[PDB]
Amino acid sequence: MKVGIVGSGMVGSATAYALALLGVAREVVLVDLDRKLAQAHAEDILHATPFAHPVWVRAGSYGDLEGARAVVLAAGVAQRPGETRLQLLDRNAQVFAQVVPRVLEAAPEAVLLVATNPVDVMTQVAYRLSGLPPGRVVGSGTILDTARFRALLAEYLRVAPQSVHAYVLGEHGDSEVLVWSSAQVGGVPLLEFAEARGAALSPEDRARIDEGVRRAAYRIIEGKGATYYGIGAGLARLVRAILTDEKGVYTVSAFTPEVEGVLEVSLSLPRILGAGGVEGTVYPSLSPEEREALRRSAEILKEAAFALGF
Amino acid sequence: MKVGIVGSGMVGSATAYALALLGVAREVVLVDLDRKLAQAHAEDILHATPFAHPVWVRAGSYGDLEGARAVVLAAGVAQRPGETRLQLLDRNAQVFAQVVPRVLEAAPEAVLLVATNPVDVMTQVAYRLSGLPPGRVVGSGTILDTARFRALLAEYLRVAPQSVHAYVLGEHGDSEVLVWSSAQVGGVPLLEFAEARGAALSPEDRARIDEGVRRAAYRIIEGKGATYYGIGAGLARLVRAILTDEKGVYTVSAFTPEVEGVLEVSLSLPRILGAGGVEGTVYPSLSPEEREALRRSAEILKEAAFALGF
Amino acid sequence: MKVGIVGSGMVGSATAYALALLGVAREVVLVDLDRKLAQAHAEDILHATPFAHPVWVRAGSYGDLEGARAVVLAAGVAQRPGETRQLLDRNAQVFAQVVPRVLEAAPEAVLLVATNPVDVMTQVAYRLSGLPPGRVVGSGTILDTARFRALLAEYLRVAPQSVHAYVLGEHGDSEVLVWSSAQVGGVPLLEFAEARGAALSPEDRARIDEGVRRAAYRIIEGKGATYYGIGAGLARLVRAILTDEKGVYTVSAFTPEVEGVLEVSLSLPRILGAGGVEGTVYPSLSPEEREALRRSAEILKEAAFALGF
Amino acid sequence: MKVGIVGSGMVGSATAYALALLGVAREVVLVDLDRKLAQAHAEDILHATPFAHPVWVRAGSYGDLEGARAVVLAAGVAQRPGETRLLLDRNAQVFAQVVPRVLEAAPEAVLLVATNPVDVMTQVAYRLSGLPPGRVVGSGTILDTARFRALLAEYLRVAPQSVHAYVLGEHGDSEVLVWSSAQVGGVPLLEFAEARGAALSPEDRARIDEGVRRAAYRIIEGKGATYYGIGAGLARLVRAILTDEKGVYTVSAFTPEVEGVLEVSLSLPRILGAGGVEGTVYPSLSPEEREALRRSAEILKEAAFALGF
Repeated sequence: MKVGIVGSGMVGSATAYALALLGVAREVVLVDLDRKLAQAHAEDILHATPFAHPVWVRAGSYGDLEGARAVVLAAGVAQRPGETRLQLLDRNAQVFAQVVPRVLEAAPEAVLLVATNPVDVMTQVAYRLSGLPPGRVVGSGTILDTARFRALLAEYLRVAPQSVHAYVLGEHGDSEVLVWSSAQVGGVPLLEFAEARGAALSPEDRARIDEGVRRAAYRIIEGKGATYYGIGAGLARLVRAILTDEKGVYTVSAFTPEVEGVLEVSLSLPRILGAGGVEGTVYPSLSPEEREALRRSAEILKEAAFALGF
Repeated sequence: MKVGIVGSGMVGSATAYALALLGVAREVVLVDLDRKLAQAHAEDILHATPFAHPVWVRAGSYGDLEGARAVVLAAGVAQRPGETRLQLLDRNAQVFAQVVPRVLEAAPEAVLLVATNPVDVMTQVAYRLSGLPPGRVVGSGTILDTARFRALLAEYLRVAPQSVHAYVLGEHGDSEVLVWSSAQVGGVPLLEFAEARGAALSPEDRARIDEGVRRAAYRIIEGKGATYYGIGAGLARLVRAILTDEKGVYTVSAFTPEVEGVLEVSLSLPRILGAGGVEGTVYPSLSPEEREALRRSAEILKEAAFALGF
Repeated sequence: MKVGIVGSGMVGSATAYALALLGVAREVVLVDLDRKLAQAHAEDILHATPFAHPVWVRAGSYGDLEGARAVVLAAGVAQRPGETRQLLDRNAQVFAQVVPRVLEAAPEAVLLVATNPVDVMTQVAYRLSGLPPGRVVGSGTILDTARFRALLAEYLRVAPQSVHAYVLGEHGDSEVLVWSSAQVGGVPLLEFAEARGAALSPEDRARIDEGVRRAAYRIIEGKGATYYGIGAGLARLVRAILTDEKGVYTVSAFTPEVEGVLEVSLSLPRILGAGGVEGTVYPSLSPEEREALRRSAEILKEAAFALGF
Repeated sequence: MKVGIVGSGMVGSATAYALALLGVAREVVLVDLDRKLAQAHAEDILHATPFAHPVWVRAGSYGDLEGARAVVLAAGVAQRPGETRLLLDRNAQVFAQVVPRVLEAAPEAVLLVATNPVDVMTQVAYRLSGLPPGRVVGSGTILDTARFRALLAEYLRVAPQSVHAYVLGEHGDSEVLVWSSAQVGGVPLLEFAEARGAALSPEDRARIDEGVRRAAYRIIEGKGATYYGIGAGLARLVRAILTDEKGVYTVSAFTPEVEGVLEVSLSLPRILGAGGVEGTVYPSLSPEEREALRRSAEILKEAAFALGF
């Protein structure tokens, strides 16, 4: 039960903390070029373990990823003046070019878990770089978005979120697609459910659920500079799924052969997440309207990972 | 966070066990006419707590149910030589008429959790007797049956059961309705997801599974006398949701204004379960054969109750 | 993370349940000659799982014990019309069959002896297994030590997990509550009580002694046997074994010498991990608690010697 | 079951995070002047909660602290023109306004002090609260005690849970270690060591001493401050309070007499409960350890009244 995290910044350390507090893995290994930093986060998290579960948290190099069943790639970040946005992506793809092969040299049988933004394009980058089957490279995707979509719905409907079977699709960016038509609470369609519960989802208060799912990420960044604690626990959950061979269903990003006519693009979709990564993809019922939001999204993403040449 | 269980039999005391090992509630009071049987089970369970979570588990009287936010009714006088089932049934309901008003006097705010068999007719007996709102008396109903249904589907589809969104409605018994038609996994019709995996789900495969959930409770009985560990845990999980104001949907048995033309009847439907009992009930999408099977079930149950005097 | 349990009776099955609700083991195999019995309990405990943790509970043959890292021994037989100490002879008769067959399938496993009386039965299992003594372990006196600390924590207004005091010797009448080396906060027990406005009069001490000894009594009468208790503590001992805890529990195991008494299984504070008990921690007894433990060891030994062990 | 955290810094939020992942609490309220920063931490953490336990996490004014059993006092940073003084100067002018503003909303709460220099800031909190001295509680040397045990455990090959040893006094350079009253499974440490083979060398003790004292060194070197470890430590104290655990933890609290030093606050082994520390235990010592404690104590008193407390 060993997990590696390349990139010992806020996202990766939060993940390590999440893993260690949730007692999911028995060994988390932090790897960063800032071996000093890697070491501080690791030793800090380790000092937490006496007050949680016994998990051996430690910093290392690529060679100590040996045996790790899943390795979280959260190793992007850079400067932000000054330089443009497609230029930050250009230099993060450079890092994957440097980090991917090296991680595969140590943990070839591991599941790659991309967590560097833009999640989806980087996931694409990592898949083609890795030379692995498509189901082994997995991006965080819209798992935090799906949870927010459910959280807002669960608030509006006055029920538990675990009981709101709905999803966010495609991009983890301002082009995601909220699934309403096939959504479901209690065996009844979601839009239908919200009438007996005396609270019809008007196109108004249901387009604000949209720019609430789309804007959640920003209110944080604009408020404290970065986003970490949330994606960290979500990563730790995906890692738990992989480690336990649970075969849960998550809206994570992965290389997709065909989706809405767009070929060879990576985007979120309901995936069965087990010890071999995605074991199967599910294609939810999509109202003719949302299907449009999917391809439009699935085409943005694809023509993104082309400027990059991927 | 205080929990009462009336009827310290197996099912009674196993619910106390699962409650204490899962560390669900902070205080568990066991009440029985056999004062020493309650005092014995509670002493045993308490010796277990230093090897789990800390729970104050004790045996008391009705007054000690004070401030319990939930009381599980699992009486059931033991059948007598020369007494027919029919007589024992009328006799059990007279223990309920003694129990119910007495617990509700100690904990006028408690949610009633009906365990005794038959659970649908006993849930109706409690409701009539409580003078409480309809959602304040819940019976275990079909939880284990919906679990087992989801589990066999999970074993079959190679997917996490938490991901199989399928319910079992109606009587906890031979007229239970496996609803295949609206069942989803990952936002796709259960039946259609079957080809999105191992080539389909035949009406024989389908019958095999039906038998699977139906014959389930009996094999245990025809092996060790009674089932109680499975129920105990399941029971303990509803009391969690109740204690924690979870508002999550379970297939539990409660009193329903109308189902398929049959009026004022207690059977299981997917319901929102929270701090005040069921807080909503979902009427899940049904096919012709399913609607009918539900009605035959709804009427079977109505008559049972009606003959009994409720 | 596989666990065996031979004896799908009330103790063995309670153990299975406790394991499932606590999520230690990933797989729990119940083995009993009443195949339907084992089947029933397993199936029952299976249904409990979706409401706690995923652990595959099943029933099987000695064969299916392959790769178990601990096998709980809770076998035993029917009391039978008019018998007594020869129910005790008949139980050792059972271990004679159980023990080789359990090790034949899972040779690396730690044996967790549960069939009462734990001490005498832990003796016979050890002497049957031919293993190193640390690999045959009795449920022992863990429930009592737990209960000693428990009541102690009420009468002291502190946390059970902060009272370090032990019960030793037999799991029964001759058990030794160790009052001397008992400490809380590192500091000595009766000091701490006298600094908490809670000095323990001897009558207080007696009250708590009875509370530890007759706890079997009071349950047994009003319900028949005990199982819910022992089951969880057994579950916790399996936790330590699977996880290589090297934690200190007062379990029963074969001791070369105890206060001059030779080759007797009683409870001492022991270091439990993946190989069974891997160290003894022998606490400062008083002169009074020492001659006490001697008699405990003396009694257990004659007990075993009478049986042929 | 409501926790408030005044100061949405890294320690403030790491603690909120730990609370929410460990399911300690049903509601955590982050309170900070940088309302938009406290808000951003609340939302980021909220988004974590689908993947762990249902905990409500939100930022709010002091007023939103109502009915919270524990408020965590974690303000400031740790490097501005003057190091004790100032910040410790400017930080107790924050405690000057934060402490009564907090009780104006949650007057029934236990104050958990997280702000450095923790032992002094706890005294400041106590003096400012006008509460029973047991209700203001400093984080103290909980992480140092842990590190002391995790090392002895490592060496002695036993579970840390079973190394009953402590780290007293001022949390920092001069933190005396209870090397002599340390026990393991009842029996005292040095004796238990000869037993497990690993006899406990003088040079051995030295290594582990620096190991405890220089514990944060590499963390601070790598990133300037610690927060993950203490966040979890805080979360563990909050749980002890929220549950009335009455367990024993080496925490800082106003003490009337220590080693001859009048009215001062520093870490000692305490019974932490629903209403803060509800007892204190003098562990046995040594002529070396005692003098160590004493001068360490009066360092603090000649820092506290050297500031008016």
